[PDB]
Amino acid sequence: QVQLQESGGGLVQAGGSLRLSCAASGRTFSSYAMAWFRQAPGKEREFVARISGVGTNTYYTDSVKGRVTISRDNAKNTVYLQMNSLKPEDTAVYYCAASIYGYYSDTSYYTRLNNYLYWGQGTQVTVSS
Repeated sequence: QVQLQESGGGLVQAGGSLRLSCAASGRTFSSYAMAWFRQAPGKEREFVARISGVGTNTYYTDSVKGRVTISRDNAKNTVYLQMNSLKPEDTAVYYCAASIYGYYSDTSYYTRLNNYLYWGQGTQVTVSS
């Protein structure tokens, strides 16, 4: 058995900063994959990051490399992201969810709605000027 929690979620204007996090309780996170997705208005949904509970073969968006911080801990089973100088292209709803897994090259093998143990609680980002 595991529990999930979400924090830091909020809406901040252009040139400001935003910090996002997901946390899990229990020691079996090595069989629960976290996945991050983005919904931009007028477009289809896209993937952002693929988080593996064993600490191996993780994926993330390279377009923000060195502009954001990404922190992950397999002892605590927690995830923290930090973002600075927000822009109009960041205007979206972000989602995080956790599903039962063993190993992957893509979270699409474990993105079934029955295999997600916990999902929703998305963060909308409202940008101005």
